[PDB]
Amino acid sequence: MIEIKDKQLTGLRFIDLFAGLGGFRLALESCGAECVYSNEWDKYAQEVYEMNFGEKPEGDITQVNEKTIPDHDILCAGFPCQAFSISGKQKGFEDSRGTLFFDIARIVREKKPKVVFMENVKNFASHDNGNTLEVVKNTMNELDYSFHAKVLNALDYGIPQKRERIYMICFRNDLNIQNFQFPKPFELNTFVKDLLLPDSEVEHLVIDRKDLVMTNQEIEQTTPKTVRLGIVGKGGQGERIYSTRGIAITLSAYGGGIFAKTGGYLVNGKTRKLHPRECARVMGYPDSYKVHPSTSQAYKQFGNSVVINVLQYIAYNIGSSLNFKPY
DNA sequence: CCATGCGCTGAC
DNA sequence: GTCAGGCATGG
Ligand SMILES: Nc1ncnc2c1ncn2[C@@H]1O[C@H](CSCC[C@H](N)C(=O)O)[C@@H](O)[C@H]1O
Repeated sequence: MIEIKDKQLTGLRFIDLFAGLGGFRLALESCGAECVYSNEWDKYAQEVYEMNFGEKPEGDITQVNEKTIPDHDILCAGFPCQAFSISGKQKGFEDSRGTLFFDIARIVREKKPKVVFMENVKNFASHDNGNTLEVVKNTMNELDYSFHAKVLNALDYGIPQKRERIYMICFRNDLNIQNFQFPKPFELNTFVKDLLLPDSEVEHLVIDRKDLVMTNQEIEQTTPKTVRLGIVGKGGQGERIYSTRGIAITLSAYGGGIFAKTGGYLVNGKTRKLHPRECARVMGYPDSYKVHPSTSQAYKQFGNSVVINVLQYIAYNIGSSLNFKPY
């Protein structure tokens, strides 16, 4: 994550729904905002959140009376994406994990925050012939919000990961916000190799498969793209090896393969998974952030999470818009 | 709970 | 054709 000198969101209150690791919290707090409520139902996510922020999020949002939620200015929600991902069944709103947006809508209707700030997978914009996104837009419009949606790739915002997500920013109509812009992409100057731990700290992550097939030469020149170097097995998910001189493939939460959740990388002549701290860095988490004691849960958590830096630029622009109030 | 081989998908 | 992006089942 980056340093934010001008605290655009000072004095504003936010809630952290589907909190996970608290990526939205780190991003908005860096812009000066104050968290007043958090909600997350996974036992291990609750633990890591408490380890980092000192508080246990409330559980199952579907059973929370929306009237009990504190007054707030910005509602944040990176809501579940399994039902919308191209790696899943794409049942969408028909999936029990696919109806959480309607809980967001229920809370917005009651609490009427200035801003609603949501994140999901890129496929959310395409799913069901665009109807899924249109449902969200229309729901927010019906609640008297404007709707701004764009897919952003983390590699365009200083983080070496291909991670294309949809970001949906909504302003209450009475605020007359007409100048919200998504942040402009800029040149990437950091690559996977720049975020790696020393070899001595990751020896246990080395995998030596005799069915490794190298399909492409290692590169010496860094590049802002994924660079496949080889495969093991049949080369499905988690069975693909990439160059550290490129960017990381997207981290996953429920993924498998021998290099599960992180993918495999060529490091000093050997192939290995990423360490959870390398996952944190690939998601823009600061080294001060405390990783969950279970490595399996840590990988799941980072796989579900948000890239802090992207959220910081967006949050800064939300604040920039709210603050422009000429006579 | 933790581990891993898929077996498809959207987008080229 | 290519490549990046959760489910099922094993224990
Ligand atoms: N009914 C529910 N109540 C509370 N949390 C829920 C929920 N259904 C799913 N979730 C949680 O919603 C999260 C979506 S992933 C969100 C990750 C978060 N943005 C971060 O910064 O890490 C998951 O952690 C999942 O456990």
